[PDB]
Amino acid sequence: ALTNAQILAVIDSWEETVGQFPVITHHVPLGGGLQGTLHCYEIPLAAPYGVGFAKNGPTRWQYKRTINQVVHRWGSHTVPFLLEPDNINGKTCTASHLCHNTRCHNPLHLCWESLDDNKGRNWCPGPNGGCVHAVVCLRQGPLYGPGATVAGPQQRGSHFVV
Amino acid sequence: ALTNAQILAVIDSWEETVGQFPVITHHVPLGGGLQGTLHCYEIPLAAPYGVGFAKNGPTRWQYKRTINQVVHRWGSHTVPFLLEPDNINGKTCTASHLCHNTRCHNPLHLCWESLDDNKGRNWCPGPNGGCVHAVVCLRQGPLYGPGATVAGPQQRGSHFVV
DNA sequence: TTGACTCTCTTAAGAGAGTCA
DNA sequence: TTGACTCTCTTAAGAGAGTCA
Ligand SMILES: [Mg+2]
Ligand SMILES: [Mg+2]
Ligand SMILES: [Zn+2]
Ligand SMILES: [Zn+2]
Ligand SMILES: [Zn+2]
Ligand SMILES: [Zn+2]
Repeated sequence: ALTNAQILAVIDSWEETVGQFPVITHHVPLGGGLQGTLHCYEIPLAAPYGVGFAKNGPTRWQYKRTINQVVHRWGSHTVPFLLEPDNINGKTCTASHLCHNTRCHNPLHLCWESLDDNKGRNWCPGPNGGCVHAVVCLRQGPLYGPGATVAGPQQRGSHFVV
Repeated sequence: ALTNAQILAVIDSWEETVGQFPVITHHVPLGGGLQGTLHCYEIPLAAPYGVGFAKNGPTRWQYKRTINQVVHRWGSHTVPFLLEPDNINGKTCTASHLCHNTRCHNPLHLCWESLDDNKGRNWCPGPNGGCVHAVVCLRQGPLYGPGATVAGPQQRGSHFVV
């Protein structure tokens, strides 16, 4: 809600609840042929999810609190960043999963960045494979690799140059 | 259904027409601090675009030919790939700009791959910066770099470990 | 047969808000 | 007040199809 104290209280209540979510160990590629371990705090698959939480989509949740007798509601991963600018360079800031695990609500696995930066981590080589993200990746992106291109650039005639 | 010969004739007429689009020389990052040059064949900003071409969206076009009294229409960048499989690993194939220049219709700047592979090229370090795409990038992706993350992973209490 | 417009849809990373009990 | 559902929207890489003369 409006006050800084109220916002800090929301963040603190969210942290306490998410901190009681099951902790699931995930072994992940780091790049460079190395492996690491992440501890994700995973929201349950079905209700009940935890105090203040409700599912608005297959992998979307919201956090809700009643403050000045009115309901305030946020996307469930946005709560750690309520005191941060909500835009950057005119682009909306989004909660971005460094662990590439939507159910995870561990704030140590989240950052706050443009949707383009967010998406791009899917292809990052990872913290031991050449990640250049200033806020470093925790793992190699799940889509990193050679791809599966069906056909490359080609022409039948002689009209084009690269 | 169109025969192989008919499809080849469509590809040939498309190439003939695109080969008359204005050819624009662009200097581009290749990765590794090297610069290179790409020659894009750019569809005009407004009508007329060229024989067979029409705009269906701000940066979307279609190619249309009438064969034996039947109107056939294709996405304007899909025509080079009409003799290729239209799916791979259960995913639809998409025309993918290696030059990242949507108006360009140079078939030497296009490949045919899943939408995920297509998107991921936006963040690739480039052919001289570590590209691992099996069908190699022509340039560093426009969104490659450290990013502009507003806030990194953080907690107020001690409920979490990474 | 052709040009120049019109409309909505797909995907996978993300969102806001309303209806009930 | 809190929980458990419902709906549609945003973005930027991509699509299909209709109307009229
Ligand atoms: Mg993400
Ligand atoms: Mg592309
Ligand atoms: Zn996690
Ligand atoms: Zn990274
Ligand atoms: Zn081009
Ligand atoms: Zn590449």
